[PDB]
Amino acid sequence: RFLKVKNWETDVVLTDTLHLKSTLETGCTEHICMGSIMLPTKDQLFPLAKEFLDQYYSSIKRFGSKAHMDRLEEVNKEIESTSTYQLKDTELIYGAKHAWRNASRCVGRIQWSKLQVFDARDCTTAHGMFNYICNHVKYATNKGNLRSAITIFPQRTDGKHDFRVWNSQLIRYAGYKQPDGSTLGDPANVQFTEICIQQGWKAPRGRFDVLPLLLQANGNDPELFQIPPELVLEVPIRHPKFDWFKDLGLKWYGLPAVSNMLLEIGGLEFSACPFSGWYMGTEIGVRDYCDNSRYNILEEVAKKMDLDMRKTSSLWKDQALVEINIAVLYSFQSDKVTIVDHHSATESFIKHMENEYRCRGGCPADWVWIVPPMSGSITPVFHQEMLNYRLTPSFEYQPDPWNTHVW
Amino acid sequence: RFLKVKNWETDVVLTDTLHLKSTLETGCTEHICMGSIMLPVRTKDQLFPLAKEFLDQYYSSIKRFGSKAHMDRLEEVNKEIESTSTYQLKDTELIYGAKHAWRNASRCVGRIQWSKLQVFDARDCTTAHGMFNYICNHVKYATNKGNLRSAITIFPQRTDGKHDFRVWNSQLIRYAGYKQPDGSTLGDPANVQFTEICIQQGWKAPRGRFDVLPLLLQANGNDPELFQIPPELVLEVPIRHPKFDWFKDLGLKWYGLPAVSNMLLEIGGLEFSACPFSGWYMGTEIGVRDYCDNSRYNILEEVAKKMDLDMRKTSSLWKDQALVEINIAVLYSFQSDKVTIVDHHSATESFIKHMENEYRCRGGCPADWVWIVPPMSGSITPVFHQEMLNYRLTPSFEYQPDPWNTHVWKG
Ligand code: HEM
Ligand code: HEM
Ligand SMILES: Cc1ccncc1CCCNCc1ccc2ccc(N)nc2c1
Ligand SMILES: Cc1ccncc1CCCNCc1ccc2ccc(N)nc2c1
Ligand SMILES: C[C@H](O)[C@H](O)[C@H]1CNc2nc(N)[nH]c(=O)c2N1
Ligand SMILES: C[C@H](O)[C@H](O)[C@H]1CNc2nc(N)[nH]c(=O)c2N1
Ligand SMILES: OC[C@@H](O)[C@@H](O)[C@H](O)[C@H](O)CO
Ligand SMILES: OC[C@@H](O)[C@@H](O)[C@H](O)[C@H](O)CO
Ligand SMILES: [Zn+2]
Repeated sequence: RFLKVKNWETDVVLTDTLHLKSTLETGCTEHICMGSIMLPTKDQLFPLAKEFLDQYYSSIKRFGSKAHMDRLEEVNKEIESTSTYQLKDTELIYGAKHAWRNASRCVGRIQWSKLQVFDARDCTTAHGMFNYICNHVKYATNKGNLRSAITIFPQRTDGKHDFRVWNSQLIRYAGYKQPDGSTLGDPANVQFTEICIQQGWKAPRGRFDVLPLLLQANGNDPELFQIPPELVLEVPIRHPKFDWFKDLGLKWYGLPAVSNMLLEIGGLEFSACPFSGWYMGTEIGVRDYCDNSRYNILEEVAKKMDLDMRKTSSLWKDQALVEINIAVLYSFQSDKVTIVDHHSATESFIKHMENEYRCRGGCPADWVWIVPPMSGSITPVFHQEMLNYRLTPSFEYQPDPWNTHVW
Repeated sequence: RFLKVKNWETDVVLTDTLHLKSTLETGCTEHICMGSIMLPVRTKDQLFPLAKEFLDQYYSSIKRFGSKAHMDRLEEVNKEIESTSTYQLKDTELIYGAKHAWRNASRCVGRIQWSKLQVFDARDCTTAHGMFNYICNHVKYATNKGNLRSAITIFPQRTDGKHDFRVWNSQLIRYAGYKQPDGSTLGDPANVQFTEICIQQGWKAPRGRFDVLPLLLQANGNDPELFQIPPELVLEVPIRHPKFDWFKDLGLKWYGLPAVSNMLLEIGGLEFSACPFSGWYMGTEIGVRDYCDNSRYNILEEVAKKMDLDMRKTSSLWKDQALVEINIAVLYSFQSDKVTIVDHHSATESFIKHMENEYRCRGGCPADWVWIVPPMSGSITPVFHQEMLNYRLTPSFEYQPDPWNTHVWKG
């Protein structure tokens, strides 16, 4: 019931007690581990509010204070009457920061306390959401000196008045299925792109077209908006040694801004809460560029390098992979856009993990997601045992709005 | 109950029913996943259902379930258990059991080969000298002048737990490690403790960087005895690089035969505490883990210097770059010397095909993603994108405590 994690490279053992606070279910059982699976009322509400308010008030050294008891009383009174309750600004900020802190799949959590929270609960329309999102993008981008931020739209009421950003990220490239059978652009984004077109987006049918925003306010029908091109910082990708690399025509955007997750705080649900940090290089160079179902550029790069691609054992894929990732890091650095390499990031996570065990009694972490998609065991996280469990406040997945939307 | 797994690269969805036959626990609960944790005397009481479960599986597999032979065998085993408190497997049952322990090993990426396993029955062995002879024969058979053949040698099962057969080595062939007074380590740091034990037991150590350790063998619960594997039986491969001529001057080599000797084999409730087995290497085991783990030979820097990479900032990916070149060299050297080896691309590709075949023919394939995904270039191999279900089936290979921690010394 008191759990130990070992690092097999350093022999450092840490003891976890934080897991006992856990409330949500993992998907695993005593008979089966599902660690590698990607997606495993007033009565409901008050214990959740109470649980949250208790940790909030404990965080500010006022547990068992009159202010705590008063707040609990007021929220309770508000739940009985209104069926829901409104978070104080202090509580919302605490909750958002803690959702990030609790994100067991996030390697960048050493940064968790430095998050700019934009309260957009006064938003009523999709043009309003657009304005808030442009402001987030500009603030977060900061001319390449990225700053973590989240923008929080009104909370779910009855489920028929949901605010939703339909895009999976604020900035992402379109995908088009060709008659020649191939895929133009980002294969990941074909279905959403088509939905943009149905709703009226006039597509330029390129390889790197920044998608428009599809914004849904108050459970109303979603509307299209285009982000000002001047607010979308992008980076042409070149290699510090291969002069030919720029001829590949590759580029990526600076700001990773995830917009399809659900933020849960004190039982309240925020279905539209786009957030952003900065990239770890492997997200672009390994996954975006080299996944077979993404831009899948390994073959092309390999050929330009004149590698022996006859046999797997020449490790031509591995060689090309490293070079692509060198170029990504080189390009962002050269243009002064914040990025972190997988070595620095994982090294930071180990130190964060040790802080959290020391100061909080643990750190929920999903090894399958924390270990980078290249060079796993030369990063320190590979050798670090981790316990995965679900704490609240949390970021959750939610269904894509189109499957759900009553048009 | 049906469980689905999805491959996120192909959208292929598989359905698992085999997990229903799982009996043993994982370590996980509905509240916590322990998927990344490395390590999360039996009564006639518990023993007969274990034997019966196993014999039902064996007899089903030979399409003789419910036959007179099946029924008679159950009866024979029950009587043997109640009268002798244990039982003896038939040779056929032993071979089936050893093959299935491998088939069931959720951490093994090489399972496409599971049905091709040479089983050596060493249950008639009584002394450490006898174990040494059996082990030499295994090494020579398995090595096959570089054309490696998978094999397992099985020593007598546990009785009261006081007469255990044990191989004290973690692998039959492994390099010594020596802690120096200045805190540095010579040879393989992973083997320092075992090396000290051997030296204490009387081994005269050459004290080099690649000294093949002696076997330390325990028969019938007696104190272990030292033996040296004939050097002519130990196939080694000097590591060189196909493009970089300076690589040979690093002085690296490795042995051809990975032969794990510290696991426990469980079949039908019986426990085989000494069951050395061997296959062949996947390149990354040597080139990534043995060579580049900080706690092992740790050669990344020296290689990176020799390549003259920019080593002032990690963002140059100098470590990733040297890592690939080292792994190219390992594959190149083994192939050049005609010693069986498999690269991580081929191995993971084969594993996916194996897994899909197992889903169709068996209803599942327990697999530990944490261990199946190779320690370099993870997502450019197909296993990274494959959802897997981990659960425990028997027969199985299990961990057991190191014998020096439990052994009662006779003196
Ligand atoms: C500031 C620099 C940050 C870095 C370097 C970073 C790094 C990462 C990486 C590499 C992943 C894996 C993503 C993938 O493979 O698709 C991830 C996941 C995640 N991050 Fe962070 N992150 C940062 C900031 C943030 C912030 C500000 C938040 C929220 C406020 C956050 C919340 C999450 C969540 C919820 C996941 C899991 C996503 C999922 O399950 O799909 N991250 N992070
Ligand atoms: C024939 C070629 C084989 C290949 C290429 C192969 C590959 C591998 C690899 C790369 C690992 C991970 C090892 C580590 O990281 O420590 C592994 C684990 C394992 N293998 Fe295989 N293997 C082969 C044959 C066998 C055989 C013949 C057996 C048993 C009869 C076996 C049983 C196991 C077991 C039980 C594990 C888990 C070990 C542990 O948990 O420490 N393998 N295999
Ligand atoms: C879960 C799933 C299922 C199907 N397809 C794709 C996915 C991947 C989900 C994408 N998550 C991307 C993400 C989320 C948060 C991030 C935060 C910071 C950062 N640098 N990158 C992030 C990247
Ligand atoms: C259990 C543990 C804990 C910490 N460090 C190390 C370990 C032991 C990991 C050793 N696994 C070795 C192993 C086992 C079976 C194999 C079969 C084939 C093969 N090529 N290699 C294998 C390699
Ligand atoms: C099947 C497996 O769970 C899936 O491929 C996971 C593996 N680890 C990952 N890790 C990260 N960071 N991101 C991912 O999308 C994935 N995908
Ligand atoms: C902590 C973590 O479970 C540990 O480092 C594991 C990770 N995956 C592994 N995978 C393999 N094949 N071999 C290993 O030794 C390990 N070590
Ligand atoms: O084309 C639509 C997809 O990009 C979308 O469904 C995402 O994959 C989904 O939101 C998961 O991130
Ligand atoms: O020096 C002894 C080690 O080799 C030994 O303890 C192994 O790590 C152990 O047997 C697990 O393989
Ligand atoms: Zn689990």
